[PDB]
Amino acid sequence: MVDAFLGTWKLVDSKNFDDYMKSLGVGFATRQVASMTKPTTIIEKNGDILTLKTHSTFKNTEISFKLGVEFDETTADDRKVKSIVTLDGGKLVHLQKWDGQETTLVRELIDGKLILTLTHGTAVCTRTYEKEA
Ligand SMILES: CCCCCCCCCCC(=O)O
Repeated sequence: MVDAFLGTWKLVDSKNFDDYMKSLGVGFATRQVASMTKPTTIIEKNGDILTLKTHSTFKNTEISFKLGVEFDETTADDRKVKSIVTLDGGKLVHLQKWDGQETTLVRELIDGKLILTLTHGTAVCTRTYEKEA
């Protein structure tokens, strides 16, 4: 069900990421570096367990999870959140909850590109990833 998401992906477009980061309270110097960074995202499975790596010259993260099972996560901007990832309409939907706040990280495949939509508050960011061979 998740298999078309698997592989190595590189950032090739970003819209409103500064808005999203600012909404989360990320400081200006971090936003400045992140606005110029192009991460590589690696999505792998082993049975029921997905691992999602995000690599860059600035921040690195890695999470492992089972779809539909809550997990603790510490985000790239150091939020300690309760997370769940599911498939919904063919999209990989990652919901993070902390302190009564929520953010969603929604991934969908359009014409072979991975579109990541990040929503927090009113901020909506769209980042496009292309597959590496
Ligand atoms: C410290 C920089 C901001 C991190 C905000 C939360 C994670 C964003 C992930 C974006 C992406 O995977 O393209």
